[PDB]
Parts: sequence; structure tokens; C-alpha cells
Amino acid sequence: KETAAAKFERQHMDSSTSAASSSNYCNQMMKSRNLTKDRCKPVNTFVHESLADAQAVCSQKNVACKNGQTNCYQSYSTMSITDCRETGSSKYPNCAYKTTQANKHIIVACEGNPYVPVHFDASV
Ligand SMILES: [Cl-]
Ligand SMILES: [Cl-]
Ligand SMILES: [Cl-]
Repeated sequence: KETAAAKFERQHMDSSTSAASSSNYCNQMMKSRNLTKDRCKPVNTFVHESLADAQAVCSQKNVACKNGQTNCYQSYSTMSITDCRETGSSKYPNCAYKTTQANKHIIVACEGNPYVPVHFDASV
């Protein structure tokens, strides 16, 4: 089984680019991160910052998570992110995504020792 920290890395980190380069970024990344294997993941956000900067968010601003848990943290600074969401023409096994690049604060849930991101809650 994949660890919670590794799953967060695979689903949400893309430190290789400063930002989405084209409208096809999400189609390519949702496929390469294996998020379209058996079904199309409907919504998924990628963070374009170093893994170290994302991990550092776990010691930044403690805020409530949407589900009410109290282990969420909001990055003090904005970060480059890309939201990937299925369009209307999307249908497994022919997934199709809209790519929306933005600079926002990220909110992640953290856990473990080391205390690292295990869930992407939202961006602001
Ligand atoms: Cl793994
Ligand atoms: Cl791990
Ligand atoms: Cl997400």
C-alpha cells in the first residue's frame, strides 16, 4: 500500500515546472501520475514549488480543515498551482481535463513524524 505522504507527493507535487505550459498540461499529468487508471479523478491540484517548500507549510498557519479537523495549515505565501478538473466531454477511458493555473495560498492537512502533507484541502 502507498503511504499517505507518498500519495500526497504523487497526486499533488510537480516541482519540475514553474507553472502549466499549456491547456494540455492536466490531461498529460493526470495520466502520468496514474490518476486516470481505472476512473477519471474528477478534481486534482498540482503544486509547482519544491517538495521542501510544500512540507514547510506544516509548520506555518494552523487553520481548520473543511471537514472540521484541526491539522490543516495554510501557506504564509502564495504558490504556483494548477487545478485540473474534468470537462463535460470527459468520459473514462477518455478522460479530459481543463487546466487552470493560479498563484494562491495552499491549505494542507498534515500528519506523522516527520510531520508532512497527507491531503490537499483547498487553495486561497
Ligand atoms: Cl509509493
Ligand atoms: Cl513515504
Ligand atoms: Cl485536490
